[PDB]
Amino acid sequence: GNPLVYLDVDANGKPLGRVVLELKADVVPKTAENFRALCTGEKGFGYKGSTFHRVIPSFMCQAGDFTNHNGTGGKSIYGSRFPDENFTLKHVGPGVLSMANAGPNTNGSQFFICTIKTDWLDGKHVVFGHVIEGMDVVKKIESFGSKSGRTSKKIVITDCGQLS
Ligand SMILES: Nc1cccc2cccnc12
Ligand SMILES: Nc1cccc2cccnc12
Repeated sequence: GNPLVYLDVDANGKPLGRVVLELKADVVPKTAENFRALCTGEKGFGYKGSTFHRVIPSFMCQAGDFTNHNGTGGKSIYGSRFPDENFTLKHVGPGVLSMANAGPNTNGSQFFICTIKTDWLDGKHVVFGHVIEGMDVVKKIESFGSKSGRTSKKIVITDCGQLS
């Protein structure tokens, strides 16, 4: 079936717990595969040791810039960027996993987990999964955000990988 992957997250050197994500490879196989391999680190790079750099309460938690660590960077397993696979999955509510981008067809490695229904991103951001377990951790991360997106704690993906 669809891969299950995990992110173990620290805030200020203290463990918050684990976020488990289902990657909808059945709908967006290319997008799912990229995120899966970046969790395992099997291509020589990935999410391990990178941060949630932009968090906005009542909106979303963003991460995945493992090259520049500031929201300008990241890269995919295919190359620096890859196309929007489709917009079939919708931003239906809290727990939705979606690709951050800098406009059409600029997917790399940055992603976000929604804390509300972000329906206005439908057709603009590629949704590729959702939170199976660990919304409690996501709400903690959300609480360390701000209006500007600047985080009030240093939030780090200490470990990540594939469960199935
Ligand atoms: N099937 C699901 C279970 C729990 C949360 C979800 C969030 C978005 C899409 N699907 C979801
Ligand atoms: N892939 C990306 C996602 C979100 C923001 C970005 C900003 C600059 C370059 N790439 C970006």
